[PDB]
Amino acid sequence: NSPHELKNAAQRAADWLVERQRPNGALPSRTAVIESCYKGMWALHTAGHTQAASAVADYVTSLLQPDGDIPQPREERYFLDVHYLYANGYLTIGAHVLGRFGLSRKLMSFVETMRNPATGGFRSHGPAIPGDGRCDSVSTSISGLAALYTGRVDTARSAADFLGSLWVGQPDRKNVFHAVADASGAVLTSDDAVAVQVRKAEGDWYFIGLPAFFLTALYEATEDRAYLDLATDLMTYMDEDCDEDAFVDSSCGKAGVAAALLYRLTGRPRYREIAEGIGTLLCERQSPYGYWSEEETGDVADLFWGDLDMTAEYVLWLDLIGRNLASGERVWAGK
Amino acid sequence: NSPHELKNAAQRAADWLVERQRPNGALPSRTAVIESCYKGMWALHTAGHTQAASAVADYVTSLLQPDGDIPQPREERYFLDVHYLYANGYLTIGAHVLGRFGLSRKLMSFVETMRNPATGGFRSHGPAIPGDGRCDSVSTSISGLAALYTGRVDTARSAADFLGSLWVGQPDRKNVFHAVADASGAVLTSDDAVAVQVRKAEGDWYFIGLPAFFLTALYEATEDRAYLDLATDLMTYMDEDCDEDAFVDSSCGKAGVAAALLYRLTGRPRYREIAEGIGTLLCERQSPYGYWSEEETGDVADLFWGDLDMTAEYVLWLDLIGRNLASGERVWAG
Repeated sequence: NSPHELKNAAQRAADWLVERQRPNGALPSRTAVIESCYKGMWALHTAGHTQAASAVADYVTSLLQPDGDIPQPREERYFLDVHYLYANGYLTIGAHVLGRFGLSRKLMSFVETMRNPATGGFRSHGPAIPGDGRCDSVSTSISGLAALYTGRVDTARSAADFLGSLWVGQPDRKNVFHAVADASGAVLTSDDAVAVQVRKAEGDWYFIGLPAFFLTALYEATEDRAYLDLATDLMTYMDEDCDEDAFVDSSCGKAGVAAALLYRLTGRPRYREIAEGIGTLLCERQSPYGYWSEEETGDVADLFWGDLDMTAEYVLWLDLIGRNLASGERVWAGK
Repeated sequence: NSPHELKNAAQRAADWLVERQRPNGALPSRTAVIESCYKGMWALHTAGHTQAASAVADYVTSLLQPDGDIPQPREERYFLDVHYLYANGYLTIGAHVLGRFGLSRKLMSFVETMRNPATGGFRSHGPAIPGDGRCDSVSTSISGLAALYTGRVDTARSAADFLGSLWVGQPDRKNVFHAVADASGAVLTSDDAVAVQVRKAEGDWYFIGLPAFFLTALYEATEDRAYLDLATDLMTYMDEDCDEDAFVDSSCGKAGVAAALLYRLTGRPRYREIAEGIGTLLCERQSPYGYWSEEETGDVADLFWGDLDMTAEYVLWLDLIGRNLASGERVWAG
């Protein structure tokens, strides 16, 4: 599959979302929750649907609290005490690229209140959510990326320090990737902490792919070779040590974008194969109507919140893979 | 007409630009200069043509100097010693929204070196270009917008300080808007400086509209009332004191975006009138072939650099006006 066809698949899903966008700007979710449209602003903006993206911004602004958070509506536990800031991250990036500087500043300011200044990580649970102050690789990676987009590179650099200490302190990485560390920085190995079975096809690969993507973007922002080495170390960790599911499961989109980005930066052919093989897989899973779903195949007017979030998510990654694959070809053709 | 038609008109020109893009990412310009595609990254990104916008980013990157500037290829006088940073400003914004953080950081860093720390304005003439250290409203506004997009809010605020001092220091604003200040920060009334004939229909209105756009965006970022009042003061200054050409001239696009953004922020219907009239007028002037041009009317495969920049510019403003008019209705029409 070529970058042109990856983009065509993203444009079809974007057209599907815009055609069924609610009058208040919310995306057609069967449950009114923030976890169903938190990627909506960024995804629809890269697809050219700026009026639909601005509509999501109006819906998101109506949910904003004076402290800069959107604690409600939230139902999924993973957006409560696993990676609470996962929604806030995309909301910050989407608002900032749209020019909603007031929305992005307020969102990014609350995200900074959840940063652990000792470790550089971000708290896994939101305010008034019971927790122990643990920090995970997903909340930290998406917060560092939001800091990159909002121009707060010290926050992003601090986020990479948490990812570097988390990768170094893995107790046995060949079997389990522990993506959580406690408030003091010790890698959390308890049963209630998120752990990726790297030798099993059980998903949760975005706990490793998102760090690889953020660190690759931070390297491009800074050209600090430590961020590139850690990004390539995680890409090698997923390509050779991890299960084949790491590049097949629905959560493999972050690893595909990191591979496409790394291809444009380094020019290595293997990173092109990873991005091409992932973008091809996502194009085949797409329903004929445009959306993506685990079980739905009908000409529906709405989707389960997870299917809608995945639909907007694949608009982003397919666009991001395609523009980096195409740019990487022009840059490294004969050079 | 409607926010949709404004968006459809922008998509037509964006498809036209992508249709004739050169393999190196450069836009179809008759002369290969940076002033023919500096708006390309931002305009094509907002139109969904991310692969073509990224191709422009590859072309711009190959022209990037170690200091973060693109001094060549340049030829037009206005991009040399009138507002040299006009190209650099759109390059920084377009690179940052695309995620080219290394390209945006290097461009924003050179722009900061062009800042006058004593006044907040940005030097009008680039390095090795003869000049007297003057700073204009266009260079200061677009550099402040780039600082806004790159998160350097202190630089953006310092740009608004220069614009406020330039507005207060006007010795005769009823007939002329001196858009240039000297190195010391005083309004420059020299005959060779940029001065808009305000009571006359003689263009150059973007020396006022772009400050109004930047200040409105800085108000949204900070909600500091001083940035709003100065933006409405410039909007009122353009609406009543200035000639009708302030909203009819080809350089009225920046004022149209400022009006649409002010309409979403304040809800006052006159701002929707100004933006809807400019957006409608821009669709009227669009050549049914897709591009914009002052004279050309054929099925050409390339454009004069001034028309190619106008084509990318109107893709940006029509999209910005359309999505700020549509969002303002949802917020205020209830």
